[PDB]
Amino acid sequence: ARSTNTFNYATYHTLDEIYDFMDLLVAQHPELVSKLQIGRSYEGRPIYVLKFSTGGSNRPAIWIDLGIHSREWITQATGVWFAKKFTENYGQNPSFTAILDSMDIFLEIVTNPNGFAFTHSENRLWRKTRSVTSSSLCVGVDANRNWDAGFGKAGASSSPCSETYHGKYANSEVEVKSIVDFVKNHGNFKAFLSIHSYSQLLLYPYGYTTQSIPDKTELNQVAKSAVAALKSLYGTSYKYGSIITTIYQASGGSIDWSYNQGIKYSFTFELRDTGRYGFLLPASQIIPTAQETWLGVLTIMEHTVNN
Ligand SMILES: NS(=O)(=O)N[C@@H](Cc1ccccc1)C(=O)O
Ligand SMILES: [Zn+2]
Repeated sequence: ARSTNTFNYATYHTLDEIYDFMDLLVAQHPELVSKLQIGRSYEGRPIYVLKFSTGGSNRPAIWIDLGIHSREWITQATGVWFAKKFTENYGQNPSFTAILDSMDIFLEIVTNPNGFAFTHSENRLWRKTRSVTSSSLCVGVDANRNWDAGFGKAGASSSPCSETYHGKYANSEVEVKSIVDFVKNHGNFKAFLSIHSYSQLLLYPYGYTTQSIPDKTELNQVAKSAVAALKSLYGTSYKYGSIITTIYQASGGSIDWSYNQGIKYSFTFELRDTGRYGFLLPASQIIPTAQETWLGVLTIMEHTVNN
């Protein structure tokens, strides 16, 4: 509570505790991390992004977002751990140090604030945002079906009450448009990673079309390598491939959008587990999950800095 060194990484936290955590981290490592507000959620909560940088002018960057689907608590928890990990490994780990000396990292721990708060107060399994639709009593949009990539096509629902409702139009959700604007304004992102749970998968584009991306071979080899590194810690087995061939057809997904923007290294991680606990993964698995997931993300970052 007092410093990031006394913060309990082995338990799930509320929105306010995570937000306070951000201010403690920035105050402890002002020369490495800064807090940016890229917008406000539907219910007015600020949307924060942590920027890790050793300097430079608009250096190529890595984007990482967690919790777009609020009920996937393991993601926001892994995000908090990542933030701390960055500050601890810079100057200690040769590989990660090399990356931060040439690239910036943007981390969005709570991509869907309103949904997260709701999972703490009313429905632990809430998935969508909390926006209100005109002609319906149902609330929320699936933020991972709201991006401008095959928007409205098969793999999403036009029903406001559906768990996979895509919304009135692409980027209708302020939580999504805030990211879209920031990334387009930045113009120099080289990697885009969106974290989810569960089922243990590493996926690349596309989800809305059966068409194969032109960088299929390279991304597949990168995924294979990332999966091998992640498995080395506790033996956690991951499967990998394109969204549509590995899990199911899904339209309006974020990495399909990022890839079509020219960001070649676009991947989505579906963390632990495989169904035993699902979204209600025990707090005792937070650290081990984050630790192994780190090796997988580091692997992708390494390939990016050199390519
Ligand atoms: N967390 S999940 O169980 O919702 N699965 C994800 C899979 C997914 C990930 C990235 C783009 C399209 C689809 C989903 O948004 O449906
Ligand atoms: Zn999800």
